[PDB]
Amino acid sequence: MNIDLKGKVAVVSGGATLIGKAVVQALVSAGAHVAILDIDAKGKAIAESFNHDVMFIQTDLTSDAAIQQAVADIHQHLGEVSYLVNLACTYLDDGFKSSRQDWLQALDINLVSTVELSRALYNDLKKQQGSIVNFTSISAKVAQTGRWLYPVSKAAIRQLTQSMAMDFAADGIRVNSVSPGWTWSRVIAEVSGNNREKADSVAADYHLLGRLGHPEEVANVVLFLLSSAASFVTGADYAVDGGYSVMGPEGLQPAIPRLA
Amino acid sequence: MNIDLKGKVAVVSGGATLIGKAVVQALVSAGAHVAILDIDAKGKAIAESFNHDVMFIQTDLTSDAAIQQAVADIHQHLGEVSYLVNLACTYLDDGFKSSRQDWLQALDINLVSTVELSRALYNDLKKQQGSIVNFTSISAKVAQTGRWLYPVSKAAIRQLTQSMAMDFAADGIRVNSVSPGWTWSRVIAEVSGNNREKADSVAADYHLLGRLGHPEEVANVVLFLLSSAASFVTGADYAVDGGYSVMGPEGLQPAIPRLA
Amino acid sequence: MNIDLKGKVAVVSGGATLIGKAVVQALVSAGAHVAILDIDAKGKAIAESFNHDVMFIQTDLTSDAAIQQAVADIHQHLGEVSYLVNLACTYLDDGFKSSRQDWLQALDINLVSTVELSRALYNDLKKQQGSIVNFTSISAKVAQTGRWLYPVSKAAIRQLTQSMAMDFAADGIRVNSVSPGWTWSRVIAEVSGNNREKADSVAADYHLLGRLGHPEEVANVVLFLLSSAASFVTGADYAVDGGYSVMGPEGLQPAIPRLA
Amino acid sequence: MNIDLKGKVAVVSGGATLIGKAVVQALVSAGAHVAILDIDAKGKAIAESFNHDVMFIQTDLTSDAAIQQAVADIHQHLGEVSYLVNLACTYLDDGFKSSRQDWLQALDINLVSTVELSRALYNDLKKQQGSIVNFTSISAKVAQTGRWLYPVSKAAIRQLTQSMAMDFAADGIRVNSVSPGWTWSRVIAEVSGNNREKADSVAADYHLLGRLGHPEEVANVVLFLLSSAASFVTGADYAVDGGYSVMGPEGLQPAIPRLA
Repeated sequence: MNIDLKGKVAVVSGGATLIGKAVVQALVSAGAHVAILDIDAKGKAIAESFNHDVMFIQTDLTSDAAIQQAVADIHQHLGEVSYLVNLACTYLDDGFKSSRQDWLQALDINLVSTVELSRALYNDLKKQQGSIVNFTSISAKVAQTGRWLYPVSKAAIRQLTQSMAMDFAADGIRVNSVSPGWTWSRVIAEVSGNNREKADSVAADYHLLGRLGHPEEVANVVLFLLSSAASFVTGADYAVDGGYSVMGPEGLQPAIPRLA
Repeated sequence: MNIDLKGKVAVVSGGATLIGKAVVQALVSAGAHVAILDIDAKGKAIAESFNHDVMFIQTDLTSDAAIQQAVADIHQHLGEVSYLVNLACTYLDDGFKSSRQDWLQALDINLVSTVELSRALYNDLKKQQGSIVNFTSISAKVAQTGRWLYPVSKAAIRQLTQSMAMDFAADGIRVNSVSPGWTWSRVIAEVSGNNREKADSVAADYHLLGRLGHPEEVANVVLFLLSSAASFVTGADYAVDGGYSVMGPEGLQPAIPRLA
Repeated sequence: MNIDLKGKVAVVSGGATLIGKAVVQALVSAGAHVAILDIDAKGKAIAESFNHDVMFIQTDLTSDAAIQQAVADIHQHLGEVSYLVNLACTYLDDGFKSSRQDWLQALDINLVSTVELSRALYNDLKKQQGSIVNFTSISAKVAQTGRWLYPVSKAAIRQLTQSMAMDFAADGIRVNSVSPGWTWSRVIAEVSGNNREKADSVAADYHLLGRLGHPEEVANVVLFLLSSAASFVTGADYAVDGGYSVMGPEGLQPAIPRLA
Repeated sequence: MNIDLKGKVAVVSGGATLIGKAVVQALVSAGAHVAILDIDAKGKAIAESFNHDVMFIQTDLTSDAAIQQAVADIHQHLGEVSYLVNLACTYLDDGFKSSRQDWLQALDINLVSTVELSRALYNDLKKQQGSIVNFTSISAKVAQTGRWLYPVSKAAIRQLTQSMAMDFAADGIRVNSVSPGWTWSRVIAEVSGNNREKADSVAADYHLLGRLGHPEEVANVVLFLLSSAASFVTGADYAVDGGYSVMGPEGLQPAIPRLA
């Protein structure tokens, strides 16, 4: 995976997550400069890890003014943007117990802000004829007990990816989505006791490949779709879930024998 | 389609539309008492045609107080609710031009309000072990130039229908969705000059059956899902689109010959 | 579910199964005459159960001559056909171990014969402007360990339903598919020891409604799609799986807590 | 797209097509040795252009003996196989007019032969822990007037890809599918008069990116899935259709204004 994006500028919302950092590292390795937009303060340490190749701009993407200031800062230090990876999300989700206020807050963060960040960067993507990668999930294709806000948000991102692709094609902009499964996480690393081999064995029941996915494995699909190798890929959903989405409630274990 | 729902009470949000009116008539014909919830005043005339079996309650479903008051009125005049048909929607939609405020307004009406209305009626549906029918569209499965808010909202309804089905199954409540195509509407009647055969001639290009759908044809599918005949149907999306969703950009005309 | 199909003639392939008999009973109750085409000899006892309302014709649907003779017999005793329910299938399936010969045999029975039976009856369905119901499964939407031939066959039936719908619409024929989950079976009844409550509890892990589906519940969806109430439904897949297809490998039980 | 597959051996059925040729070049450029299997003699000229790195073996994949002989020749000249790209297909397709014999012939070539070729190479892929790429189409997700056999065959390939992924995962083999749209082909070049801009002008109505896809653009997606960058991708369908599959019968043009 030795893609060349020398001189290009990329924007990565929600870059403080393990997936985010892997996407940032993948872009830097390809020669691109990256601007990390996030509300989490740990993004600053990630940006400093790459020195002048990556910049961190703490941004509340629900604030239109914060987005305009972030794009102004990107223009001042880095330049015109070619790639946008919308990875920002909230895990505010209590299913039926979540309130109307929680719903609108989660939708604003997970969905509406993706439109505003794309709009603030549109003239850049139009001039650069760039590409956009949004993030769906296996939760956008299936129901999970007790989780409403994030699955519905991700199912909405999936449709937004298609409508953006259609209405952005005239300007030469490609828009796709990436659908990962269970990926090694900061939250999983803490609840597991930083025990990967046990967390992998728990995940084996839901992934044909028998483990959690690595952030790097997700980042590879993001870079491919951003690169010109995917020059005829737009509006598509690229699954990187180790086979999660090919299975149903029976999993990968036989079910008929239980009847006897 | 001679189902018996005598004595059962149904609630139909967005009942002032042609679809709503057909669903109301279908339920009344089946012996049910109906409460019409809508922000449009044309619902008042619809309820009066059925005398004491149908009630109209002008309701802004984005107002929690309005929902509580609407359920209180249903309790006083009709009683415990068995069926909820979530048909309320807004067509506030300017594609990419729609603002952040427009996004949240459309999501509040189309999606979040469905949750609050379901929550206010949940104890009724649980005691009656009723069924819920949400409304998706052909727009939830495909992209349409210049239309973002309504397609994305309906794509979100599809996932909400699945998560509602899962978390409501334990209480014996079935939740499904209906996906219609181009159906004869008030808006089509005005742009058409109340010319149905002319509007049918345009829609033939997008429906295998060569016309717009009738509101009654949609209501038939709604009534089936509400009835006990659909007793093993939950979490499903039932298409009533005259073949719209089996086609792609080529339509129903050959395309290869055009290359010669 | 009190549909009126008085005087109409229906054809039910594979009518010897429990689903088949329920579909036959549903049609008779609606006033239709039914011809059961099947290779199983137990269909004769089913036909005699309805006396002159149902006729049995032992037919090897892989034999073109057998199909022509069956349609000739239907014309002699019953008349012009209005409804065709393609329920015939084989469970010849050993996954990767199944041979090329097994593959072509299963595809011929499950898929190709559906085309020939439809072709032999086409002029009837064209004159009567009838409807066709094919049978998919939850296995057409998901992978099941050790089962290749039947899932692939059913996934192919799903596409065939769409292509038939498109190319049959000009003649006023509607074509749809029905996708059931685990339904109480002859095979399940024997391996379970005719113990339904235990078989239901095993199936609860894969169906939101917590049991196997009843053949009658599947038959209701078949009759609806055949009837004129579904007059704007063509090319659609109507799920009657109790919520099986909304779930993934996590089922309906929490999965995050296992990580701790 | 600078992947290193030095020393690895790949097999490409149906390698005489433009897609096949692009996939062969992509693999050779990545350092792999390639065996071209095809019934078309034009594959012989393709292999000779790469000298000793690419081999051509004229093979009727419906003949079990031909497959065993083809694997024997691969073993003698190149060695153990790591990658299998199932691209062989037939366009024998007359829609409803196709006969039972035509159906089984098309299914044998398009679908069943993929199983036999995979079975003959399985021990290689298991020892090498390789990956398999099957070919679906935009025709597997939508109906096209007058075309049954190829759309249904490809819809069956999609499910086979999922069941292969599940039952091959235990052995470390990844299986995915690629779904292209209208791609520049030999057949299009002949009806087009070898006029690409004219063929592009027709395809713009069905692809958001306004042209036919290049064979290389499809090959890029095939190469990614074969490579270790897709190490958490199994059982997925990767669309490379220029936005074809996000559209419905309305295409990318507004349709509501037509009603006025």
